[PDB]
Amino acid sequence: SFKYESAVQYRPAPDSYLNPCPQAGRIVKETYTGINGTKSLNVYLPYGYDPNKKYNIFYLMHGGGENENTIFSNDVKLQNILDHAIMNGELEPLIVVTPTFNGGNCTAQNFYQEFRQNVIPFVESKYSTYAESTTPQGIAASRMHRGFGGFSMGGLTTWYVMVNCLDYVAYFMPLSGDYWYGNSPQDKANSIAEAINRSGLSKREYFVFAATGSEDIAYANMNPQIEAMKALPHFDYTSDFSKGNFYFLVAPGATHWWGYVRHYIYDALPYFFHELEHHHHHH
Repeated sequence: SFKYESAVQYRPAPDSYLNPCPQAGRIVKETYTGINGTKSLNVYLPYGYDPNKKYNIFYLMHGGGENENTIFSNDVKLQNILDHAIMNGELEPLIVVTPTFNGGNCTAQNFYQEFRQNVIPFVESKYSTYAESTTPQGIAASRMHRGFGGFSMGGLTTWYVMVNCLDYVAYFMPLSGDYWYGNSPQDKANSIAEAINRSGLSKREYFVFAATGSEDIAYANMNPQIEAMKALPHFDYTSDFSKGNFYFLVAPGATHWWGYVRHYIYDALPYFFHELEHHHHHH
């Protein structure tokens, strides 16, 4: 049963978590048409998915050179970790979506546009999230139960959906990717602060759990950005999201590889979606 820690440490999922779990969530390959043409994504539904219940939803972006199938492929096997963690009660059941920034005019930088207009309404009109409808209003009203994250170029994607979709998304998990908007870490932090100001949101209404490896080249640009963000009044640094809203997990020895990054998700995802949640839980 999950309890917040104030400075959670890196810990890989046990080796057994990388093998198939008997209580396997169903993975559905979807195809949809949006502002970047016809594209696909995968939807992980938790074991025992019941469409007359409401589930948190976490959108997760691949890295450069990858696609919408990568994260659930033999090269990553994230679904096995998800399955084991949900079965063991470490992670509350949720829907995980793996889209792609490939195709048409789409890029890692501009993906948030298609995310808002096409991806959310397509996925969340078919599956049971906290969105009662998929109008802009219905999506905004369910933002506390929606998360976005991604690795490398997908980490960059994450920062851009953050600055552009605070109205729709409350939880962010940028993994090994920095925000490429500014000529200094202060410019970066200030852009995020301005986005938060514009949104009108309180510090209890958005959460960032960033992560990388101590030997991942992304650290070089992430770390200065994180330090600059720490100095903003908009962020209270701690992994205990009952108290604050910002943390940066750095895994000792880990390099730029999904073999490690999948474990950051195992560590970080259980921290999401408890603030203003609809269940009666003690964390």
